[PDB]
Amino acid sequence: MINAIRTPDQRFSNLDQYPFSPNYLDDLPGYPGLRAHYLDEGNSDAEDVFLCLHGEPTWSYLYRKMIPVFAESGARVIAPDFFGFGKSDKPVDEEDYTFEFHRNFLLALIERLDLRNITLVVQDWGGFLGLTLPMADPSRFKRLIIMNACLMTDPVTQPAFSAFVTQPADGFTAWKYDLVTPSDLRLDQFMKRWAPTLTEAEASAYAAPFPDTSYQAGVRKFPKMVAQRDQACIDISTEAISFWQNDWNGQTFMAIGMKDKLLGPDVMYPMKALINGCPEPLEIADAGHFVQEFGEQVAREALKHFAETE
Repeated sequence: MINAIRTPDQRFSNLDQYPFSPNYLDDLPGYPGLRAHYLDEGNSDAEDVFLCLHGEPTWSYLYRKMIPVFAESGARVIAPDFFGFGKSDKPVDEEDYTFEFHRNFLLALIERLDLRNITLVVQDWGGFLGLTLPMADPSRFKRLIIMNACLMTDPVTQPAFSAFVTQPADGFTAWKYDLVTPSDLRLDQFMKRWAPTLTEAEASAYAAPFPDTSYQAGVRKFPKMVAQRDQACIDISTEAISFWQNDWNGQTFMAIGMKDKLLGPDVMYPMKALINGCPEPLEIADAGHFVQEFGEQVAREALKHFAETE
């Protein structure tokens, strides 16, 4: 229905620090003909599941230093690549990627594998979609590890989650420029600029899925979805506040990447207040937007808090 393409498998031969075996589902409901990739790691029978959600413009490769810490703890880690990202398939047209289209895919993935005992792990778009999951089926979520993210709300009801779109000009205005404007978007240069600590090898891992620009339509639509929020996304995200503030009784863990210009403190302190029971965040001073690149430290501490309150 949705014309889509798939990335040559050879694009991933040389990945650094990605020894994970691939799994695929290609029959989600609503998602015909489309194949999705996801990591399934650790004891595939563990009580606890860490569902790890990626954001713009990355993939599961992102969680790569986190995954094993979670597996070695005795958890099963799921870690899906969205349609248009990593190893999943990619619709060719930006008109096909919407907020529901990626959200429904999430709910579909969750039903299908039947996950329970979830410790939701979000950042970026992964949190924007991922934080609307719980109210869908509350009985299946038990914890949350939230890194630099928030809810796509409409200006009035939460100004902090709209404000960063316009100011600073070297924050979200700059991120969106680097993404939707180049005719020749090199995600290795982009990442090396938004994450100065990456090595040339890592950076190249984030361009692997995209050989040419026709593979990038979903890379392209995401910043624009931050900018232009449709009604469903507003209603849904508005409905999520209420759930995190009044319904949620789960355990949480927050880590802030203080060097972030898009979603640092301005956005994280206000989120910390709407999550019923969210404790004193963990401020990572040398980290940017991609907190997961100071990942092990997060994964470790997140599990250390997790047990000290069980």
